[PDB]
Amino acid sequence: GHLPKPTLWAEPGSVITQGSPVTLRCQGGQETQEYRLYREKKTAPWITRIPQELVKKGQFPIPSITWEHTGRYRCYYGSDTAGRSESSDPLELVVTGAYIKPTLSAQPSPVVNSGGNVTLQCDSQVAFDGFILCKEQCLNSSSRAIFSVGPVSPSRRWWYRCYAYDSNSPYEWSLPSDLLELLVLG
Repeated sequence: GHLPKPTLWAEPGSVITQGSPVTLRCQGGQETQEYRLYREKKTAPWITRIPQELVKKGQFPIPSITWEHTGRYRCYYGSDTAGRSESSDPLELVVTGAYIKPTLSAQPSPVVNSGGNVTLQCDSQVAFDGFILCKEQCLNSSSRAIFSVGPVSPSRRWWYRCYAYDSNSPYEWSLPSDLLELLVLG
């Protein structure tokens, strides 16, 4: 048989502010209907609540996301009996807004030359053991983290936001830092 691995994504995205809606989506074959979504390590009861009418379209909506929804998800279609596809690449569903927002700055500055590298610093008013830098994807880093980005170029937009988080609950992030725009001389 041949049941290609499905694509899994979230709308509007995988990083959602607490209380906002998000819909996880799975795309298998053109006629696929037997979609299955699941969370790694801990079962997600909210999935069992999804109407079959939506499941068949690969739609798994969360009207108002909460801390309980966060986690690593994967989807596949079919069954052991009828035959199933491999599981999709993982999607890390994260909720933001759990902590005060950090500040993001560029060193030496936000204005750099094409081809140059810049250091981005995420500073928090209090201690956190983890920081995230997302390009508006994201990457992981006692109240500040340093990230290196580049080579930068004028042909692309360089917008960033950073977050602070606690390693004991890695899928819940702080409020996002203000957006930082790098200006590339070019």
